Amino acid sequence: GTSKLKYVLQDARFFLIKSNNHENVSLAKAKGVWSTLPVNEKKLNLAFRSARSVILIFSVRESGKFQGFARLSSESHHGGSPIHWVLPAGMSAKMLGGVFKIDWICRRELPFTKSAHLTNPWNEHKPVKIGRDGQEIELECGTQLCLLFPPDESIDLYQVIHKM
Ligand SMILES: CNc1nc(F)nc2c1ncn2Cc1cccc(Cl)c1
Repeated sequence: GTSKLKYVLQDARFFLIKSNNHENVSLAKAKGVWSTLPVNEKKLNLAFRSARSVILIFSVRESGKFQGFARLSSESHHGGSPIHWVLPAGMSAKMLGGVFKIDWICRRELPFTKSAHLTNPWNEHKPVKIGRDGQEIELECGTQLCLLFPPDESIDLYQVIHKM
């Protein structure tokens, strides 16, 4: 069913995450962590304190798809267990130094062709697939986007709900 999912998304905030490579999204799915540039790191830490759930919706550049979505379970923290991100061209390990813990809600893909009817008011009502890394997605758009993903029957949202 989808009732617990809708409960988790209630009054959530949503942010688009754009990764330059698949390897880092695979690492994030394996380890439950994400790192972004300092400008977006500050936005996510503020959002984490402001909302019952902060949802990251992931898309690998040039893939034509979203690869899943996850809920922040912490603010960013430095110095914990390190992470071997595959660093793009203009990217240093100090830029990805802040590590957020995340709980995956859906690890399944959604092609951009399926979200063509959703536009994001916070990005000039462009299709929700359009946006830079860190772009916030308005509540109703983000809720409908997350509900379009195939159900991930491997995930039990009971433990996620308790963190709220
Ligand atoms: C583990 N975190 C990440 N991994 C990868 F691969 N791309 C990321 C990323 N966070 C953001 N981007 C997009 C981006 C923005 C500006 C400049 C570059 Cl070079 C890449």
